[PDB]
Amino acid sequence: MVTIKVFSPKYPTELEEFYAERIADNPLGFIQRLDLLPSISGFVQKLREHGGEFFEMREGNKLIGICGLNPINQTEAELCKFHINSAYQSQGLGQKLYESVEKYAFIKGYTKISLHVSKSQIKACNLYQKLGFVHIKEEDCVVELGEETLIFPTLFMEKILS
Ligand SMILES: CC(=O)SCCNC(=O)CCNC(=O)[C@H](O)C(C)(C)COP(=O)(O)OP(=O)(O)OC[C@H]1O[C@@H](n2cnc3c(N)ncnc32)[C@H](O)[C@@H]1OP(=O)(O)O
Repeated sequence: MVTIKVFSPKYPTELEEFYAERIADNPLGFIQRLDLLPSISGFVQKLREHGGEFFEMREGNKLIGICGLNPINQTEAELCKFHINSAYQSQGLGQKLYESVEKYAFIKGYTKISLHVSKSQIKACNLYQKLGFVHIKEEDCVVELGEETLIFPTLFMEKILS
């Protein structure tokens, strides 16, 4: 039995452990040195302090999915931290999790959802196309992190809700 609600940790480091595993499972598309960035729990707090929200998906009490919503302005919000556990992918759960976040954004008053994603993330790019997102631009995003300089081929997308 699968449930979606606002995220609440079952134990203190649950989000950190789930996130690190999702990030390590996607080596081509994400910054891997999570120790050099603020914790995912601080990210959630930043979202909520600016009017955003962070959501969970659980099978029983087992976390299997996460998704964030970050406001840009009065009418535009950004999807972020969209992840489903490997064993539960490709069954329709991610689409259902997205549809919950979109409905929540629509009720809050957002009329546009934007996002960016690495081109290596094939499943996500197919889903966003299925959901009706439209490409804005492609770009090789340069990120300097510590003693490294990383290059991510990235897609930017928008969807109008109303
Ligand atoms: C804004 C951001 O956060 S960008 C970061 C996005 N996150 C990632 O890339 C992390 C890695 N991927 C994932 O965690 C997940 O696959 C998600 C969250 C992107 C998608 O959730 P899933 O459970 O896999 O998706 P779901 O089962 O609902 O599939 C929906 C659509 O995704 C696409 N898709 C899913 N699985 C596959 C697959 N194996 N091959 C190709 N396309 C696929 C299809 O378009 C599918 O629609 P369909 O079933 O009608 O053909």
